[PDB]
Amino acid sequence: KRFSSFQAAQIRIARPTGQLDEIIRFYEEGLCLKRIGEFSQHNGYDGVMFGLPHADYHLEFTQYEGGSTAPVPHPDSLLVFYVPNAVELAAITSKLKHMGYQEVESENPYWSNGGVTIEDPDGWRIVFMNSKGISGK
Amino acid sequence: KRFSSFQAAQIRIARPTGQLDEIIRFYEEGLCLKRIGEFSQHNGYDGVMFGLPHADYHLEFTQYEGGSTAPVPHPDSLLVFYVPNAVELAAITSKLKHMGYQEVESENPYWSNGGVTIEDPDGWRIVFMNSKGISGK
Repeated sequence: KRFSSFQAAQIRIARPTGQLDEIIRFYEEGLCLKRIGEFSQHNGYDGVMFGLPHADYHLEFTQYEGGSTAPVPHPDSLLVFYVPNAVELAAITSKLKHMGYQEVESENPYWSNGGVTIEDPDGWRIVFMNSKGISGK
Repeated sequence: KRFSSFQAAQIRIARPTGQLDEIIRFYEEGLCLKRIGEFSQHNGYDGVMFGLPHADYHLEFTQYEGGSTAPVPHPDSLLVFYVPNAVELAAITSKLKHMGYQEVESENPYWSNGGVTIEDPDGWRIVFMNSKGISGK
């Protein structure tokens, strides 16, 4: 995690929600991401942090006491997990659908080729692609 | 990157945009993130991938030929960079403001304590927090 312009100790993707319990069920019970942090009533906010898989890179979800909304869902706004082992991919996506989460048709037919898209409680597109990603070279 | 439910080879945060050139100026020229991939005219889409800082965790921005919009900006939707070295933090945020990007007042006064929020071309809140993040323990 040494960037060109600076040294980053950690990186966090923070998103708002109006249903933090639903979010927890999907991410903790569904994906089985480890809860690496949480806070109750801080400046009117409640939140939880999930490892991705650890603290270096993690997710944070927050809900405001006076009502909060999640980002407006965009079908092209994704969180992609490159899972080269097709058996594990099938297992996780199957568990999520059996828990009640919808598999949707990706906007780009590309992610449809060897990929499965499941919407999280707030419509964020969680993609599981059967590959190793990009080489970057 | 060994998750409980599966082995992830890579992780990608993909977001849509209607101004991919502006996005490139901010991320490549501004943040100086390395371009680890790109594609022209694939299923009507154009896109670019930026390391965070490498391929294991990276960002992808896509624009559709037939017009595309970026996610609806939410003031609580963040990308947080934990930069413990206050001098580097000051340097990067200063470069971005001098390039023309706006520093905004975070929703949560929390990120206001030792943190600087700059909006990217499409309103995503890029936060630079002067800390090491969460321990996770």
